[PDB]
Amino acid sequence: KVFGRCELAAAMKRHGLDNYRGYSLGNWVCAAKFESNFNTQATNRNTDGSTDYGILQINSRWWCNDGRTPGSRNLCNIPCSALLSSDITASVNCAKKIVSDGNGMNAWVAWRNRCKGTDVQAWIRGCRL
Ligand SMILES: [Cl-]
Ligand code: NA
Repeated sequence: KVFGRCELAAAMKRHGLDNYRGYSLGNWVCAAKFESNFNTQATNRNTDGSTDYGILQINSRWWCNDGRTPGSRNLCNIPCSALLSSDITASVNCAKKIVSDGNGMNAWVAWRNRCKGTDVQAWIRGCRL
């Protein structure tokens, strides 16, 4: 599913991401934009042979089982394919573990490089939330 900006903001607020660990809704939408272009089906292979999955490009090296990343953890205890669903529940719950693990939203390179220190509130401007 390819979300609208405001549709995704609204889906994310309902799943408890608005200000989760001090990160305003704008941050999560900005990261989804540059990670996946708001496409739940987004996949990308890493140089190490791990794969990034879904709206927030969650990595098979640490977070999900794709059965092809040797010596990887499944710290969200899910198949990576659950992260590609039009239901973002599995992606949101897993992102809550990731942003709690000590590095906050710096775990997402696109956030660090494209969202951090920008006006992120711009990403939810005009949305009915
Ligand atoms: Cl933090
Ligand atoms: Na894994």
